[PDB]
Amino acid sequence: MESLTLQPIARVDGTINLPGSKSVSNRALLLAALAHGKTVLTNLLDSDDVRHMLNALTALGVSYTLSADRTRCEIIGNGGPLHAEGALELFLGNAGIAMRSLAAALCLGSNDIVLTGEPRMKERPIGHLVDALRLGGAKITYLEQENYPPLRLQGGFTGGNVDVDGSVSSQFLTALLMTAPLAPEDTVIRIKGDLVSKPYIDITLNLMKTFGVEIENQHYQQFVVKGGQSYQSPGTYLVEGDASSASYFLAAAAIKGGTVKVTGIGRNSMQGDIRFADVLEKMGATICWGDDYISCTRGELNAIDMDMNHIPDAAMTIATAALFAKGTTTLRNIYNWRVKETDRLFAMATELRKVGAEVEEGHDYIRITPPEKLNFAEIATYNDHRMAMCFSLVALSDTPVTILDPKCTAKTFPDYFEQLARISQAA
Ligand SMILES: O=C(O)C1=C[C@@H](OP(=O)(O)O)[C@@H](O)[C@H](O)C1
Ligand SMILES: O=C(O)CNCP(=O)(O)O
Repeated sequence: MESLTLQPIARVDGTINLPGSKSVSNRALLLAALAHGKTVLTNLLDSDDVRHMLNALTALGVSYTLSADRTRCEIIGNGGPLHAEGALELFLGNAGIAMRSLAAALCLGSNDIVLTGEPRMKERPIGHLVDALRLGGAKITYLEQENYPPLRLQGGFTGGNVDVDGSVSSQFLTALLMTAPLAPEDTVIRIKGDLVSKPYIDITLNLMKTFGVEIENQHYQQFVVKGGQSYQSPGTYLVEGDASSASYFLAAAAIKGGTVKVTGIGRNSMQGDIRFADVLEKMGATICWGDDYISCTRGELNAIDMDMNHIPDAAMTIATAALFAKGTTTLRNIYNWRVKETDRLFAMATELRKVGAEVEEGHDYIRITPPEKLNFAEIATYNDHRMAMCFSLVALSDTPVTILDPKCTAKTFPDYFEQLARISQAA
């Protein structure tokens, strides 16, 4: 199969203008599609996950145009819930936010639509969301394994009292929050217990407000939504740079800088992953905050032991950065790594051991003890963009590393390797 071999990188230094945020991009596209008016999105991400959402919108009859580099999109709002019949199949690759958000949104009114995706997507849980949508009146059928896509949506979500489990994915709540305002009746969403990946809920509420809708958040335990609302185009909207994609570059500087500045995100960003910079600071790196940039300058790198539930994606970057840190690093409260693009706890532990680390794969945590020196390995990437990007950091040592299926980074960052190369210096 395909592979890419990265030669040792002596130093990293420079500036990266970040690709658009995948999380903001897919929420903005869906809200723009449901809204009244024309929305112009700029700095939109061009990647597999966004392409599947754009394809779904096209299939649902939404009109839009894209610039040559696919980062500017003019969307003609539908002025209300999207609709299609005939069990129209929407293929969503392995795009979780698209699958979860559309599963809820397409429950508005009547419809007959099937959502499916790649084999791994049929193994990613969605039962907590289906349970919630059904309490609200939706008719949903599992076409294969119970609690997983593919789903056949036949509409009927009207609102009411809806409980939702937030212990496995915040995306279920996010999906409900964006959908509920357009339901005819008022909705009270009650979180059953724990809520993971909480910062993503703030991204959702931020986007909803931009598109003209606010709800009552009662300490993230219950959300009160007024039905019969409408989303409104915000005119021109600037998609923030992706803070998760930025992690690789900031970590690279913490390990082998130099100073690396990423632009497109700053101290005012709505993304929880900018908090990744805080972790690098705690490990010993120096961080600079700007209005439209965050930079990291090499200092030292010490092992840390922390709960990473607030930055599950960027946390993977700390797992490979740990190979360069003094001491044993422990990342805790990250059980849902197991239900994402791949089981990330198993995958990360397996590949880290290949370059020499001693690793304890905990049920919901990972403990990493770096080797005195890294060795060469051919890294398996599990159709997971982040395994490829995280392990690219192994090359910031004296050993090269071979990354299998490097194009898997296209899920959220097609140009990843060229960008890492841009800040890679020989001197
Ligand atoms: O809402 C979002 O944009 C996302 C929420 C997270 O998922 P979980 O809530 O399942 O942790 C994250 O891992 C994913 O990449 C994007
Ligand atoms: O981007 C990541 O690291 C994980 N994504 C999970 P999603 O497919 O967006 O639900």
